[PDB]
Amino acid sequence: MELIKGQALFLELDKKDFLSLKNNDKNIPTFAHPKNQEKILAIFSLPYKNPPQNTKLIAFYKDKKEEIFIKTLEGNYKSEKLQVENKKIFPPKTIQERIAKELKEANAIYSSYTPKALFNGAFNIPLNSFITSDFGKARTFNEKVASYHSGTDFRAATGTPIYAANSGVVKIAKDRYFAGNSVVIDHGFGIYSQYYHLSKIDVKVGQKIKKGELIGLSGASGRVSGPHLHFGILAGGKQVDPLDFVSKFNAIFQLE
Ligand SMILES: [Zn+2]
Repeated sequence: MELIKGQALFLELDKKDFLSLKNNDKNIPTFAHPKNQEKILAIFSLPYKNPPQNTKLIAFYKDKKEEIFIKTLEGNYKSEKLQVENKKIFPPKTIQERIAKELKEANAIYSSYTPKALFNGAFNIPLNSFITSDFGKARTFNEKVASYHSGTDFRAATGTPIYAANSGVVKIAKDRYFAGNSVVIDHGFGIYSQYYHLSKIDVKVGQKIKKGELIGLSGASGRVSGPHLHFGILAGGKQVDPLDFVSKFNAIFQLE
């Protein structure tokens, strides 16, 4: 198989006698195929930055081993040269401490795997507008990716109602330094949706939110060029192309 860097892929395997799916020594979790009871699924994601050129997964069964080969593709992402080197920025210590604490909190949240579905059918787009900044727009330094857009931006004047893309449990609902006012929803199976730069948060941590319920109002909080909604998906441990992910997920789980 082939997969563009920064995208997720739903791998299908036989359920019977399956033991484990591994990438080197890393275990990849599995979940049931919703329609074919003889099948299970796993989400494999390639990091946008510095991906391997190829990946070989091993599915271990009771009586056989299967190999899955995935070639990394570069895709057709927008890219331009970094005007100034991404040097060490030098924030005040109080800001450095906040950034580090919020990184630690986020890592803990994305490492807390929910082994059941919290979603309800297909994902919906969180608002009815249009993309203003595509996922995966990159800035390069000596033809090495220095930074990239890790979600997708939608046009939104400040105060635009934002709705949960799918049902789940709220894991972040607060102001963070870079993301601004942030909502992150766990959908199960290591799938998280992200809503950043909000002007108002209308949910609390731990809340079971239903698809299409209001989560807040769009804004321009945090690090932003102006008002908009930033929408992201983390799945298979990595930020992935969110609309591409929604299409692939919906092809499997839409109800039906
Ligand atoms: Zn963005």
